Amino acid sequence: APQIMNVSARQTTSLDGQWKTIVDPFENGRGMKVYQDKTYSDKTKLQEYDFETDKLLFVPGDWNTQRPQLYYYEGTVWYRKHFEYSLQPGKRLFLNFGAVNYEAIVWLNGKRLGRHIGGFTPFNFEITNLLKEGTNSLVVKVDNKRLPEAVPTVNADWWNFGGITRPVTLIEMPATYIRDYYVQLAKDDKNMIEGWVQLEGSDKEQKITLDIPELKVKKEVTTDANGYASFLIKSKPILWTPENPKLYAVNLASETDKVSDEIGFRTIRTEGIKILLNDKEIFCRGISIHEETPYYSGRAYSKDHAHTLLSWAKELGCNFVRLAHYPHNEEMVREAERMGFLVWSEIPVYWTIHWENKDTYQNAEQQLCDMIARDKNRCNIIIWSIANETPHSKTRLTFLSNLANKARSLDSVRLIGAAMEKEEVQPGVLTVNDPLGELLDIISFNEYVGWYDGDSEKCDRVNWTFDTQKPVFISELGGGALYGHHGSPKERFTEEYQEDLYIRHVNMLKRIPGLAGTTPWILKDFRSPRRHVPEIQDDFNRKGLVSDKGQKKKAFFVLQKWYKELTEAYK
Amino acid sequence: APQIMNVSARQTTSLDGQWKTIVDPFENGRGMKVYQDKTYSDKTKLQEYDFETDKLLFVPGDWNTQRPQLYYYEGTVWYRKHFEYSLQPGKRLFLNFGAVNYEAIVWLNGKRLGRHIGGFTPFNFEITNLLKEGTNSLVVKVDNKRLPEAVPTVNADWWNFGGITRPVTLIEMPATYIRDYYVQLAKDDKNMIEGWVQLEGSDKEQKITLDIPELKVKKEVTTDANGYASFLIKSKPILWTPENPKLYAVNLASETDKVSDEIGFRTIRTEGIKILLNDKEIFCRGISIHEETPYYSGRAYSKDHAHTLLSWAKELGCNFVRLAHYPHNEEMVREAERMGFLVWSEIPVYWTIHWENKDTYQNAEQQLCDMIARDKNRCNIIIWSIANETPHSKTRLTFLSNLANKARSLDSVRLIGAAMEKEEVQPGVLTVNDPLGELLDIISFNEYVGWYDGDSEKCDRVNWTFDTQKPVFISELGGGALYGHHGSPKERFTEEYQEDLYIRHVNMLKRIPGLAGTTPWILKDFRSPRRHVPEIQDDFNRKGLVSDKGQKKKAFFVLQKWYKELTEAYK
Amino acid sequence: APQIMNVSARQTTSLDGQWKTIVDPFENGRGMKVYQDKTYSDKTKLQEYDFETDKLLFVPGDWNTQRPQLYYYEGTVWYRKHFEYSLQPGKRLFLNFGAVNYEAIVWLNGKRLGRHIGGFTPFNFEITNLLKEGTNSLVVKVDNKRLPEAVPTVNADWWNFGGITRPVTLIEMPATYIRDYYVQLAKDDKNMIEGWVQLEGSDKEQKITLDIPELKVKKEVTTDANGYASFLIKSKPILWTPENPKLYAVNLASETDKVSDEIGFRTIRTEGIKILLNDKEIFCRGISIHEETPYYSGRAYSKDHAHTLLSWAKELGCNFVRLAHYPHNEEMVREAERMGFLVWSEIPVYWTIHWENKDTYQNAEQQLCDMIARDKNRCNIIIWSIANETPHSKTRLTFLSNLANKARSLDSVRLIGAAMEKEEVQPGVLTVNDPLGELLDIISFNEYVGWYDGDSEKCDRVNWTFDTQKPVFISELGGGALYGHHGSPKERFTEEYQEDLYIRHVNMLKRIPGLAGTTPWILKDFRSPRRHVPEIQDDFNRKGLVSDKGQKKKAFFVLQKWYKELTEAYK
Ligand SMILES: [Cl-]
Ligand SMILES: [Cl-]
Ligand SMILES: [Cl-]
Repeated sequence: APQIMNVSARQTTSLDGQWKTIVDPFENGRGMKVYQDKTYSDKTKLQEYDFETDKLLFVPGDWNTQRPQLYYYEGTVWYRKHFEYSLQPGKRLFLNFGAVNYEAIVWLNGKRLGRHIGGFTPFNFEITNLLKEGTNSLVVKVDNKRLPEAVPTVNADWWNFGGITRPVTLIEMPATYIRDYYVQLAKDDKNMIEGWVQLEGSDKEQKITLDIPELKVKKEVTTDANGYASFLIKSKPILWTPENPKLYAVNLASETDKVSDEIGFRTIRTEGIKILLNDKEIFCRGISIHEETPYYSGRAYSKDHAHTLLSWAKELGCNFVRLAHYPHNEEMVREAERMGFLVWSEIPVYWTIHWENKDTYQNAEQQLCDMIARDKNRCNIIIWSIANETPHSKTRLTFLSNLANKARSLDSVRLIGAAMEKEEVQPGVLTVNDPLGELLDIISFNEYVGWYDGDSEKCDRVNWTFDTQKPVFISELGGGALYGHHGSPKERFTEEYQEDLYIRHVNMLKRIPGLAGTTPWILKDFRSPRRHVPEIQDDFNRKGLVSDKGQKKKAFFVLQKWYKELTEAYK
Repeated sequence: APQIMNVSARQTTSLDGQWKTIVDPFENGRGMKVYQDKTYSDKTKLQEYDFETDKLLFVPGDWNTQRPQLYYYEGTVWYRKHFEYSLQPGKRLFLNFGAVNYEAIVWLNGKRLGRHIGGFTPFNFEITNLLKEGTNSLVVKVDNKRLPEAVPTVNADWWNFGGITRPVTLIEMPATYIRDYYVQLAKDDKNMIEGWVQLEGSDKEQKITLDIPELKVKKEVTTDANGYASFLIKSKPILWTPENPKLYAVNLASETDKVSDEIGFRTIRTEGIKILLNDKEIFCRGISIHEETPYYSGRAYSKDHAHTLLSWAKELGCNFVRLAHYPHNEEMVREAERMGFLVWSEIPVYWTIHWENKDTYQNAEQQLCDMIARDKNRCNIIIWSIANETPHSKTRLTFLSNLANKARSLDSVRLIGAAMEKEEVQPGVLTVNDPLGELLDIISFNEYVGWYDGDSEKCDRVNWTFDTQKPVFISELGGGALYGHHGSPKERFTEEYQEDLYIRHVNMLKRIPGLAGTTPWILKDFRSPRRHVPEIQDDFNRKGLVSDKGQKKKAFFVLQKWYKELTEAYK
Repeated sequence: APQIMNVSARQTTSLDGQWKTIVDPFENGRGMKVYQDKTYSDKTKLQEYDFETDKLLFVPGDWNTQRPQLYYYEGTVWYRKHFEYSLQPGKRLFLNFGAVNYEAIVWLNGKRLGRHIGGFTPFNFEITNLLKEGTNSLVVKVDNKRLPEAVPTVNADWWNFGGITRPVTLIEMPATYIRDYYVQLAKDDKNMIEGWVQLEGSDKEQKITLDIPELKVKKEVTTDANGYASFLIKSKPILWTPENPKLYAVNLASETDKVSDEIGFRTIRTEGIKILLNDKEIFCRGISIHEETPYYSGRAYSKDHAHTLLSWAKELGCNFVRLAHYPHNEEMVREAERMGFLVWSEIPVYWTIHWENKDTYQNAEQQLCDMIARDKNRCNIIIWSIANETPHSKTRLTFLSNLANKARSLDSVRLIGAAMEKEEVQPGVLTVNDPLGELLDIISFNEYVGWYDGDSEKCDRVNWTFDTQKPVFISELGGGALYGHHGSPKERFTEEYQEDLYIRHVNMLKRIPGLAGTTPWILKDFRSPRRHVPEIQDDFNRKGLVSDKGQKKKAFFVLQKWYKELTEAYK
């Protein structure tokens, strides 16, 4: 039931494929005990369901793009899977869900394992003692009803993709296993590897060896009664960069378990309005990215999906991606780490969260913890964001301030951010005035001058100034356009309007003092039921620089041109 | 109207996006002259269509996966596109269709440009003198009715994907332009580049400059009165291989036109049962691949699509891909060329082709000519296949003989293949007995021992022998399975059966004298209305080693293992 | 295989409900022997279909309105039904199809029963000796591909509704049964009932009694060695009329069988330009009706369907319906008989019929024979029509003259009609000029003045003369409109235009010398793939006076008003 670090490198067996399903909008399945998964063999008795003859859905996947009737579906779908597994005595078996949106209730062989809320973070159950011989029955009640107190809350600008959205994996473990570990450079120490290891089980006091063969590193330690051990190691690794995304093969071995990983090393810090990566000043040439596939625009989960998306970001000129608006699948983070993209990773705290609801806060904090705990060894991540645009208020400040201090205590290294409230200093001069800023390492905010705030011309008469000398990071900007839709640059939603907007907006950004990063909104058109223009939007946010079919809009080459200049300037 | 070489390198403007469409099963559109594209604004007259207010389809793409109503649709859809273009006087403008299945009839501003048959080859129309100031109207009537005399014919094991399936591109040329050019190693000569160039237009007698700057080549030639010029260039390029897919930047310039290309150089030849790449004996560790996308299983067209599929082929351990069953989009061939995959490229000729029909022959020969003309500079292509499985009749031999002679006349370097007829030499011993073999450079054939011919263990009881010392290429083998469906290795359509099949089949392949290549069927499950098993096939051929959802079945790793052995053996 | 008379009055058992299906667009089911209906239980064998786990369709019903994917589907669907039946020895069992469009091939328990062409006439197979104990398997291959030589041919102005479109029925008969019978008035004789009865089986020589209690009739005859007997009977029944639709209960009983029927009696003839029902001059206040259902616009088949449509025609003031464009289901003719509607019944012989194809003729003639044989006892039918609008050629006239003489040779009583070619006498004066008229009892034709031929105004300046003194019947007229679409009376497709057209058109009809009937086109909007105006037609012919959703358009009341006047005028 605790998180398991580096699931992919464990003894895994997939449960993915096609599973039997029941759509249950009035939610009578639980009263019916469908989790019992009784095949309706004996028709002399009355039963009013049968997985065995019902329809299939692909797992993993959102359900919305799989059937027209599920396009808008908000409610419960029951999923059922049969599997066999042979577990030698002593060994332990865990069931790992990469993600289920929004609520998951899980049974095995008729017995309730538990419940999970939060649609973008993984969770585990131990089924060691519940596994049986022959056919085991897994039933997952999935629900994506939008709730005011949930995180995200009811309204938000992206499709409500329900389903088992990331792979489902069985993980076999020794009776005492390496559950969690940390291996990174010490804060601001290009010469010191710091880390810890955490065992889980009964034999909690074992010798541990960390092997980094390429660095010729081989340190043995011994865990305490709590199963824990820490270490400092002197060493001078080749430091990871976007241009050379060096990763090291890292091997852990206890007396009962072993696991391999691929980990990179870098320092990251601010220095005035400078972001310094391995002591070198960098610009974050970024683009924002929803977790949505090219071409068919369902929920992304695979390395193929990540590579297509990031290959567009590479052509665009980015060294950086903002993964909005929630923790993405781990394949996305890993692929960016390998290809050489810095990452901004964030939770879906977004607008009118219920700031005074203690359950809401513990949900948000749990997502923050799970996100950081899964990816704390991914050196390409340099910013955690705890919130997008939020309304100013005392209870909002308290909520977000608790999240920020929590993040920094889980990870003393990476920068902490959050969309700050904008203010007008004087006609045509904007700034940022947020008391939360003291707990953040950067000044970051969204702005849509030229799209929501005036026409494209207004970019030419807006300037920015700041009362604190922290690096300025604009995390959203831009405007919409339909690929292949052409007209005057004065006509909204044409490629030509978007192009003119980006030409003027780039000039505005060039005047901003302290600017250290931009992640325009957005890489690729994505589904949103808030966008109603027929034939232009058709329930897509059209602010992509690339169409949902992967076609580069005119504005794409404006930003690419600027990123080339920034690449040369920061070389 | 003639083919244009290297379209992507020209001064191009995309016409892709979403187009207005009219579905017209009874084909009355031509009678009401919908090609006139009259917006129905004056409602005091009777008109019975209106593009302006009708529905959209994405271009490019099959229509089948775009709307449930078009999933099975066979018949006519009308597509309409408005565009503006400012053509400097004297310049010329061409309209390029990457592919349209099956018949395209095209109008511009109400005037018929022409007609094209064949669903997988590009075609052009000059529109220089039909272009208007202001809005231009392009109307395409696309029909995918299956015709007995067509190539392919009514029966085929893949989906009848209709529509404008590859990009639509406007191409601007100077009044006299470089239309076609050939640049490759002379046959079996690592030290001689040979080729030719063909200009189109009035100023046809011109001096041309071919630069390969990295090679320090700068050849100058003058075209004759027909605009043609050939040349021989002494040079020793680094030779393209799957391991080192070296390409050279090649710049052609006329007095008025210029075009750049990326071309590689290699020699390919047979020597007994050996295939020699740059004089080194190689094994073609291949896989077959349909032109169908991952995940949503529409018609593939993009570099994205190609990269995803080829990356699976890379992980499988292949140095070789067979692109079935027709010429694929150009992005697939270019990406295999850049990534290092040898290519087998073929035309949709198979069993029930109308061998006696001269129009069918001319169709098939025209598709062959266009295939070679488009890709003659792609050094990764080493085999042209003119036919899959075909009946053994005098008319078929005559038909395929003429195609084989035609291919060799067009391309003296690459190898020519065609699926040959098998027969039994004695119980448990197979060979091929095909009179066409004299005109082919390899002995190739399909065989499904263990799936169609017996159960998996029949592989253990079958051996092969050949009366001719030519390299043996098995261009299809395998069996079906549904990812996530498990059971006894004796149960068909389980991953276990397919894994057991590949184990024993690999062992059979290891006993075949003269085996030099294999392209199992197939990389990814693909659509086929002949595959009716519910919940297992659901109108997909299931012989992929990868599911249509990117998931590697157990058998994928059996073949991977063997390919890894073959890599080391031939290194 | 012979037709059976009055099927619903027999010992019937329904096979309707939901049947397993396989959509088979490439037609490999036959080669796969899908007609063997082998459940795919033993997965150690390779099979590529499974009825038992496939999807369902409703029978009876077109498939097109049942699934989005089948809306446009033209091709083969396999239907399977399981059933049990205990046939006591000596008794006989027939399988009856009300209609299947277009071609049906039928198997029982793996054995081919036969094949049927023509989508609108019933057909039978005797299954007495092929029935087995336990489960019986009925497999039906249904195909609606449009064929150039078919009847109807490739394009017609109504939807290509495929499937088992009318009920399927098992019929148990005695060893010798009453197969067919005729009971009507002799030609032009209110005082003589003529008839015959036809037995089937070995015991052909039998005594038979024709009981008509309400007439105190009780005639006994004895059949010859061929099972036939004719008879004449003096009687003075009450004569059926639209106003008093009097039907008599009729009972036939043989030594071993008996059947009951409901039959009316009437005389029909022409006298100059007059149509005389029961020697009384009448006007046919008609409306044309396609066999398509209210609200969901599927293929109609039930008494419910017929009653709804006929109730609309009742409200319109009609005493007469044209059932287009083919023989309708039997419920529709019987419900028209009971409610008091004269009927025009026709076969789908239209413009582009292959006049020179002997198979085409045989097909049309079988459909005509089957039409008349089924309904020869329905006294409300007064007109058989052998063609709609057909081109004037010598082969067309030979074709239709044979049908007309075949029709008259089968029915000495009812009138024969056909759409005759119009002609312009002078500017503003039309007539009919057709050599076929010499063989028709009426001058019938279609005319669309004010819709296809001019604006509504043109009706005010068009007049009609006729070279022969036969009753003039306008079998189509009208124009389109969308219910709830309003505008100027000059704007096409508004209710107002259609209202103004009917006002002026009716005033034209009032000027026509010899006019004796009108069946405007049409009662209810109906599906047609020829009708492309978005948001107005959306693949519906909009010429209905009632929307497809049962809503009465303004023009409905214009025609109702005229029909009121005609009702009073013909008292
Ligand atoms: Cl937008
Ligand atoms: Cl298969
Ligand atoms: Cl209409």
